Amino acid sequence: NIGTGDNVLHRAALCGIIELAGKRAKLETALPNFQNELNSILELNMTAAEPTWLDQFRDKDDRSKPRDLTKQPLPKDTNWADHWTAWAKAALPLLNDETHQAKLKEYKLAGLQPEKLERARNTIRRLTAEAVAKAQDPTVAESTADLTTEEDLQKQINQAVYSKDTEPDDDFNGYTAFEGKASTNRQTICGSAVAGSKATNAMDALFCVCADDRTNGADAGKACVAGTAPGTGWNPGVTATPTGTMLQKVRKLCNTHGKTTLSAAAIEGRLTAVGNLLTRGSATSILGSFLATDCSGDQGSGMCVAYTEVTDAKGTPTKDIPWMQKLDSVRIKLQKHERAVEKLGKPQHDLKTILTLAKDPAYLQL
Amino acid sequence: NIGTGDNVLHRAALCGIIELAGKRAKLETALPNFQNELNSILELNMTAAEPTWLDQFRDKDDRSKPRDLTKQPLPKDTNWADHWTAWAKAALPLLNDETHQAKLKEYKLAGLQPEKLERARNTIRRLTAEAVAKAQDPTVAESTADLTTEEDLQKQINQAVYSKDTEPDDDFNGYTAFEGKASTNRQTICGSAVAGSKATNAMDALFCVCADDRTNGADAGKACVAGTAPGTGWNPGVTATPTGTMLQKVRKLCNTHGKTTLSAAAIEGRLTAVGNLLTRGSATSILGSFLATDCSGDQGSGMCVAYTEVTDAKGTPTKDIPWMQKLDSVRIKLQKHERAVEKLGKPQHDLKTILTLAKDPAYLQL
Amino acid sequence: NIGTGDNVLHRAALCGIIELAGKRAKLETALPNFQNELNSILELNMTAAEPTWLDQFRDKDDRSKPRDLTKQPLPKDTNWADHWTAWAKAALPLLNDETHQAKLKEYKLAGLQPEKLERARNTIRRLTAEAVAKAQDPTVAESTADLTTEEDLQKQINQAVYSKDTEPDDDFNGYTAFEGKASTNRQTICGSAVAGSKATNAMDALFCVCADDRTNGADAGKACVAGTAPGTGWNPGVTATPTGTMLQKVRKLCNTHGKTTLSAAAIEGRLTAVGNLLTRGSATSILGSFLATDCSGDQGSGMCVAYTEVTDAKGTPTKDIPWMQKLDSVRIKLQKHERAVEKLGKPQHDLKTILTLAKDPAYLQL
Ligand SMILES: *[C@@H]1O[C@H](CO)[C@@H](O[C@@H]2O[C@H](CO)[C@@H](O[C@@H]3O[C@H](CO[C@H]4O[C@H](CO)[C@@H](O)[C@H](O)[C@@H]4O)[C@@H](O)[C@H](O[C@H]4O[C@H](CO)[C@@H](O)[C@H](O)[C@@H]4O[C@H]4O[C@H](CO)[C@@H](O)[C@H](O)[C@@H]4O)[C@@H]3O)[C@H](O)[C@H]2NC(C)=O)[C@H](O)[C@H]1NC(C)=O
Ligand SMILES: *[C@@H]1O[C@H](CO)[C@@H](O)[C@H](O[C@@H]2O[C@H](CO)[C@@H](O[C@@H]3O[C@H](CO[C@H]4O[C@H](CO)[C@@H](O)[C@H](O)[C@@H]4O)[C@@H](O)[C@H](O[C@H]4O[C@H](CO)[C@@H](O)[C@H](O)[C@@H]4O)[C@@H]3O)[C@H](O)[C@H]2NC(C)=O)[C@H]1NC(C)=O
Ligand SMILES: *[C@@H]1O[C@H](CO)[C@@H](O)[C@H](O[C@@H]2O[C@H](CO)[C@@H](O[C@@H]3O[C@H](CO)[C@@H](O)[C@H](O)[C@@H]3O)[C@H](O)[C@H]2NC(C)=O)[C@H]1NC(C)=O
Ligand SMILES: *[C@H]1O[C@H](CO)[C@@H](O)[C@H](O)[C@H]1O
Ligand SMILES: *[C@H]1O[C@H](CO)[C@@H](O)[C@H](O)[C@H]1O
Ligand SMILES: *[C@H]1O[C@H](CO)[C@@H](O)[C@H](O)[C@H]1O
Repeated sequence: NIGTGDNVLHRAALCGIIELAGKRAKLETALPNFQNELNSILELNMTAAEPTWLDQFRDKDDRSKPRDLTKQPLPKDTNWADHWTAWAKAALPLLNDETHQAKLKEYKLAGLQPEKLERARNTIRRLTAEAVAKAQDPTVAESTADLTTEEDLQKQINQAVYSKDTEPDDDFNGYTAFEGKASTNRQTICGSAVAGSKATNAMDALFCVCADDRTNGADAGKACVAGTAPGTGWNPGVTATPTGTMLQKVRKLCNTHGKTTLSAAAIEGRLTAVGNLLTRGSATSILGSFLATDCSGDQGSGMCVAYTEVTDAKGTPTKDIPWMQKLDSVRIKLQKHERAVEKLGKPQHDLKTILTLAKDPAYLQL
Repeated sequence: NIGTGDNVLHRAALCGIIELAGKRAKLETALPNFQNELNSILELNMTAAEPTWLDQFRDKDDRSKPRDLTKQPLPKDTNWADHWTAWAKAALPLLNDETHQAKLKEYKLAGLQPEKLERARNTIRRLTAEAVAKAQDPTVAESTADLTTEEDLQKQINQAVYSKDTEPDDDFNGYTAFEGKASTNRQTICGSAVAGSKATNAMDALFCVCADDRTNGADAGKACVAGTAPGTGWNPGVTATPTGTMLQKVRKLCNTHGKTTLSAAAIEGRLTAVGNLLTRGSATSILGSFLATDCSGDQGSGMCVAYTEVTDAKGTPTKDIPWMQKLDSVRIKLQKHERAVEKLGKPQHDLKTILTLAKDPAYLQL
Repeated sequence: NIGTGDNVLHRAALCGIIELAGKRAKLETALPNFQNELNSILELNMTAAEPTWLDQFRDKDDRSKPRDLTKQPLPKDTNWADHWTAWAKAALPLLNDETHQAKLKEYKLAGLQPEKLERARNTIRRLTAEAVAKAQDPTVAESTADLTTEEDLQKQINQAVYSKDTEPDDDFNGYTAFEGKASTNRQTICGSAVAGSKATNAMDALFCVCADDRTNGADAGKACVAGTAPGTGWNPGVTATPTGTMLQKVRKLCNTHGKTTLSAAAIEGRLTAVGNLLTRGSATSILGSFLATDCSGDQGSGMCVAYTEVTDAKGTPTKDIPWMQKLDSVRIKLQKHERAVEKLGKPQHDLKTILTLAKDPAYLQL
């Protein structure tokens, strides 16, 4: 008969899921950003150009004024179109003369014989082209699209665990177990060899596997604990829906006091842990200790939860069990993100080196 | 005594191996090539060279004829020997005096200004020399030798699981369990505290751990299931070698319905799960619930499989249990395949940007 | 009642730690070589410098001697104090004329006409300027600072397992169990529901969980094994501290005969396996089978170990159980080291191409 500690293995696997919820999942990565460097290189290119070129960006009416594209349109073969928005962004601070003087000495390029400036201007244009050729590689924006945020991943984890965007408090305010569809008795709520459960998320599955009730409190109700039962007082025959005080007495079995560095292989190992413990039967798969008939909490029956999406003839948990599929989505986004962050580090290092050399007057006069 | 659900741990470990078999293991890595981009750069260098240099790769007779090295030997005062094959290969279309002009304009290099051509040629030159340097990296071919195919890996996995190159069908057609060595009774087949099993692959080990028979169907035969026993009807004392019908009744407990991305970490975890469940003794190591004397399937004996290659005094499974060593070989070959990928595509991104710059007419004119 | 094999799950998780100890944990990742490439480009740049420049790094008394800065202070009208230490590292070998002539030959610079030498020198100084700027990326300096060694992590793992820098021999010489604080009986040594154990490391936690004593050898003392009990002969009511012979009879249950590839994900998984197996109560957390009151080894009580640092209301094992926090440091170091190796890949490959380019005479003369 199912007694004390007989569900420690299933509790450990499920708690590996519950501990990821809340704000406890951390991305802990460096968003690669080379836009400031690029915008500065482009400013250096415009700062070092000939005034004739910058005068193409002034307004014919007023000097320190953006060229009104409606007033002075662009030529035909000019190809200046579409590059104007990037150029004007670099030219807008330099339309003022005082700033242009300031940027000249900031970039350490003011006060040189024309030949020296000619030499520096040529390399900077070449350098600026190399920086643009990398920043505009179609691999970028591809990787940038595959970037996620810590908050988007946290919301998905809390949806897979609680079906909410945030982890409920210790009273589970704004939370109702089993979507409010618990009905008759624990076997109807938690499932059987012929029927699925009413638990759609991870937390309610954990309650089906670990909660004690008024009947098993001295035997099967200690399957996830050691010396003292959870003491939920759950009486599903009378009141089916567990109250928040009961849910918290089961969640406290899981580590809700730490943090986890979000890795894709970390999610994979936790989902694999849960999925491999499902025992595949003719009509359902069972997670937890099961002896006979159903998941009623009876010490001769089972302390478990049942799913109809996975059987000994079909089903992959991370694809067909909804809450597991949601967490597998988080793993997939973590993968795309980790590959994107890595791929965007190469142009970031290149553009930093371009900017560093462009501000070395010695390297420019070689 | 051994009862329902007592081998869920071992079933999860062994099914983590089984699900890797068939064609379910995917090598989703991208085999890199940059030969496309490199060859185009080399053509550009020759398309931009002096016609005296293109005339070097022609026969002294017909202009469209290539130079016969036997007819015209190479100048021994020059290094023109080693690089002659790559030069001609790129030049071979350019020997045609019409393809040259087409390519000359196709690379935005046909035009005017013999001075501005020489400018372009000089930059194409440097870009080419840097491109061949970025890809020259000696340690190649041996790195391409440390490359495998998804098919070769899957054949090794199936050899670890089934001793075959392909997974048997749902009738185990063409499959003989235990290498056709089963005899006497279940303990002789599956081992004991003093002797090993006849099972040399993973599937047959899972059968020893999880099969019910004609005696334990109401007790220990339910060790890996929840509701109903597998139902093999195995009777080794009458017929030792089980049928495919019986074998499939156990394999249906594992997930044969999905896929698994092949990573060396994925193989390592699954091998450690099985390896650390081996209970090390003086003469054998036992996988599965063991109580008394042998792995006979009796509820007072054991539902297990025994190995003599690792004990409490010797042996590491990933090197001394043949089927685990074969699966570890997939892990070693995959960590080499991964390591060679990075060291064969690092030029790929650098070569691609060089082509964009070499095809930019402005970049040629600095 | 606690019987044969009831602690296999706990043995496998704790043996996942013990097997990391000794010199079995391996840092198989390639060790970066970034500074060595940079140091080589610096030495090449010095060989190519004018003899007047190299003469600035010798004192006036014996050319073979390095210039003493106190004897010949650097010109306060130069930035030479900013580059002297690196400059001197490159000059010192070349101070000897043979070593200089040999380097000029190795780098294909010896026997060069003045114009060709100056042309090559200028290109080498441009490549050298690019290599230095690349090393100035803060991510490069951070990555080299985040690189670990295998020996450092091996000492840390052994400190988590044995509280020692080296794994004790098969008689545990120099090792005293429970830091010499065992007393009274097994329940005070291994803990209870109200009190923590005297086990500060992982090896003594494995002993509490798996050691038979002179009273449970036929029942609970087989919780970690199959047929034959460990046979320690432990009698904590007479002599509390177990002898090294007893400790080894438990350690022989783990695989100490192989190796483990070190990785942050591999350490995280092994820690999680132990951390979530801890059954969290109001006053202690228990690892192992538990039925009644304490971890006394009695079949009606428990084969377990107790911690007071984690409860159902507080604590994360990897931060609050000291030996687990030690092992978690290894993971964090492996995290930064793995990111550092990845970030140093492209710049080290980029410096390598600079070295081969600076050793191609054709490229230097373009
Ligand atoms: C690869 O190898 C090359 C050599 O092949 C090597 O190049 C060397 O680069 C360094 C700089 O990194 C050069 O150092 C310069 O040296 C000159 C000359 O100093 C001598 O001559 C002066 C008189 O002209 C004497 O007074 C003096 O005693 C020395 O004998 C210095 O003049 C340079 O310093 C000036 O500029 C610095 C900034 O760049 C200032 O910090 C410094 O205060 C000096 O300022 C002077 O000029 C200012 C105007 O700009 C003026 O305002 C000040 O009042 C002041 O007068 C500088 O130290 C060295 O010459 C190069 N070696 C050569 C060409 O042979 C590379 O370093 C090497 N690569 C790497 C990475 O190691
Ligand atoms: C890309 O195209 C451009 C051409 O526009 C080039 O960059 C390159 O083609 C060729 O690259 C090779 C590799 O360096 C160059 O070879 C060198 O040619 C030198 C001159 O050739 C000889 O010409 C006549 C015929 O014999 C002779 O009278 C001359 O005296 C002269 O020797 C040649 O001197 C040199 O040989 C040297 O080889 C080693 C170099 O250190 C030493 O053993 C020794 O110094 C020896 O002298 C070498 O063979 C070639 O010039 C160049 N083509 C042109 C037109 O410049 C293309 N690159 C790629 C890979 O696509
Ligand atoms: C950086 O600044 C320098 C100028 O000092 C240039 O390298 C470049 O400014 C302009 O670059 C564009 C091309 O990107 C040139 O436009 C060309 O105009 C031609 C007609 O006159 C047309 O036929 C071509 O197709 C181009 O569109 C423009 O001349 C040039 N400005 C000059 C030379 O003053 C800047 N580059 C970047 C990356 O911002
Ligand atoms: C679960 O199975 C037990 C034993 O057959 C039964 O008593 C319960 O009623 C059932 O829910
Ligand atoms: C396994 O051990 C049990 C108990 O001793 C015995 O009854 C069986 O015959 C044996 O195979
Ligand atoms: C552990 O619990 C059992 C059963 O109550 C008791 O007999 C032992 O004395 C205790 O250590």
